[PDB]
Amino acid sequence: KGEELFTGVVPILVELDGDVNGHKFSVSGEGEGDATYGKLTLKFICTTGKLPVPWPTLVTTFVQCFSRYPDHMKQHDFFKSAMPEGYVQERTISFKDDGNYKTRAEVKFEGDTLVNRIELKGIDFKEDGNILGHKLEYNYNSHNVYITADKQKNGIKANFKIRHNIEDGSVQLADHYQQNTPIGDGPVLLPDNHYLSTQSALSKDPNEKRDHMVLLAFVTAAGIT
Repeated sequence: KGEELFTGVVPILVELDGDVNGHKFSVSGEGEGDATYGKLTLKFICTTGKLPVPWPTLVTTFVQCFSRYPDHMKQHDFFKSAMPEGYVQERTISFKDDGNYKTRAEVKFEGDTLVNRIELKGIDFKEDGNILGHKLEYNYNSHNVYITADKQKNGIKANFKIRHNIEDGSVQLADHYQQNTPIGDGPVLLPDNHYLSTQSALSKDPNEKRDHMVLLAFVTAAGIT
């Protein structure tokens, strides 16, 4: 069973290779997660230099297996049940009146460490828009991730809207469409409709000189009974 692997503190590694409008970049992330409290503590560093997109735009891409599923909802946790073999997470992030990100992530265990290997492809962005023009505030609003089952591919589907805060007080919408399918041929939990209550706090490490992001997140499942 996959949930038994999440009863304690599990180390996390995140590696991303990106390409947004021709601007190639790499990000290396480290940290730890505690699923019993749905707590995530992560630090990301841009290894290729300076990040060509704002850090808040990449938070969703940067391990829902650390979500806290209440006891009565434990039969609906797809994420943990796909482990140790894992799942392939694919997203189409559509920024309103701007471009889009197309992601492909492999989330699985490498020893006692949970790894997220991601490949991001961003296209059709405006050079003067909120993303490439770096007009977004360094924060993150609370939101809900709506999950639905996909029996045909033996995984799940997810739909949600992210509201990024612009420097002028406005809102940059980022619609998310998500598909997760298991890597292993092992049994997975196909869920009923529910949601993940997400909360994220973004900060900086005062001693770090490289382009980075420190993230603190809390994710809890709800919407049933």
